[PDB]
Amino acid sequence: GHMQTLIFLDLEATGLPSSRPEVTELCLLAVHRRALENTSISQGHPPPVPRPPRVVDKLSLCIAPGKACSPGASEITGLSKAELEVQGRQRFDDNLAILLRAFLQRQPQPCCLVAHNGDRYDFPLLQTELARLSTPSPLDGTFCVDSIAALKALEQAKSYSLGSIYTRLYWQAPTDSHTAEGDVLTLLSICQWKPQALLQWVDEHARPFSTVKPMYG
Amino acid sequence: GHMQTLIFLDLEATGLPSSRPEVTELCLLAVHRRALENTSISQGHPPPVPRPPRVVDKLSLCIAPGKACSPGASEITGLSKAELEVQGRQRFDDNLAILLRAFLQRQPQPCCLVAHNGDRYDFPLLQTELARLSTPSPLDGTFCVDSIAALKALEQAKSYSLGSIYTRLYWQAPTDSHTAEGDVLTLLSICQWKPQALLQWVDEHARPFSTVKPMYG
Ligand SMILES: Cc1cn([C@H]2C[C@H](O)[C@@H](COP(=O)(O)O)O2)c(=O)[nH]c1=O
Ligand SMILES: Cc1cn([C@H]2C[C@H](O)[C@@H](COP(=O)(O)O)O2)c(=O)[nH]c1=O
Ligand code: NA
Ligand code: NA
Ligand SMILES: [Zn+2]
Ligand SMILES: [Zn+2]
Repeated sequence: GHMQTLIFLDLEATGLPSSRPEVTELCLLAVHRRALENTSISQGHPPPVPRPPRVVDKLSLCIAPGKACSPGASEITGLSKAELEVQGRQRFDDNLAILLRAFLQRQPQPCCLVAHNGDRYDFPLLQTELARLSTPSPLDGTFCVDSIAALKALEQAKSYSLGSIYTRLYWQAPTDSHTAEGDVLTLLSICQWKPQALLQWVDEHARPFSTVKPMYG
Repeated sequence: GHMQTLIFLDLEATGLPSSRPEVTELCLLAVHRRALENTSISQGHPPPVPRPPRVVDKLSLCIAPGKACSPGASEITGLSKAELEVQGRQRFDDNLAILLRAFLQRQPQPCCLVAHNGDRYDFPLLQTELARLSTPSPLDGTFCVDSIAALKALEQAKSYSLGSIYTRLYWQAPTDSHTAEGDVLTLLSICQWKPQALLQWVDEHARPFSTVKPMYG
């Protein structure tokens, strides 16, 4: 029982890995170990969608990319570079790294980032964006874990997309899909399904974020 | 028009101004000027509760206080000193000031804080908290305005609590009352009723936050 904070994370971006995407939106949801522990273990078929913990730290930010979003990404996320820039959104810069550091500094250590498909998308992309910056990465010292690999172990004890798992467990469609905060809240609910077994798995399988290879560059 | 960013603000605290309260929770919701203007003018009787603008910066944080919450405060907020401490929440410190500054810096200037009963509670309390800190105030250079004074001028052109105003306009009770994020989203919904007239009033009555006198000390 070492991981004191789980930070549920989701990124929106301009496109898929092959297009060399840039982050357009981020959401961080810091939840203390004890808040997940004291969430009710799901009963019934289907169980009701769990209530999020009262004590929560939330950060959600819109970020203007250097390159335009793909038509498909704009459609699902509701975001475009044009609209982000005309509403005065700033680039993924050093000030944002300072912002994230101060947010992470407020959380009891050790910390672990939780992201759906994080190992193939969210973590390597974030590593790439932070690599561009002159100031050292604020995610050095923090851990990370993929919730797909987490739920795959919890279920086995066909689609593993965020929506599919949410509808399987709760017989309800997720709200605000493909938005950073919406997907984080959807991720939280799925992780609140068996939160004690989830936390034990995180402890055993969480790896340092500094071990994550960048998506590109 | 000049206020490019409206930051909707709400604080939760240990009690009333007579008890010399300390902040237990804060929420900042940054909305660009155009995002408010491009909301549909609430049509219908009653009109539906509008969705928040897509492009939004949000920061919600729980803060451990130096003194215990009053019985009545813990009941409505659902927060307590012990629960904030046991979940590893940090005090209103210099790192929080850096966080606030980095968050505000991401917003196009000038900025204006919007809070319900802000002139008599939110702004003076936040001024007291920032006055304890060694680092310069992050809210220096930002403007502030009370949404009660805003609505009273727009409506007139009996209960003025956040819940009473929301119920009159939308015929529904607000959700997540007396929580920092819940009250900000409720405030944002009310301010989306007549956004163009709201922004016009903000540019007319926005005063520098540096002119706000501290609640105590
Ligand atoms: C699901 C999906 C995501 N993406 C990109 C855009 C999203 O901002 C980013 C993150 O995926 P997400 O919206 O499922 O969280 O991946 C696509 O380009 N096409 C797709 O079909
Ligand atoms: C409305 C109300 C607020 N308060 C204090 C505690 C809250 O954290 C703080 C902010 O009020 P709020 O919850 O309406 O936003 O003021 C009381 O102590 N008693 C009350 O009846
Ligand atoms: Na995602
Ligand atoms: Na209030
Ligand atoms: Zn997403
Ligand atoms: Zn409140």
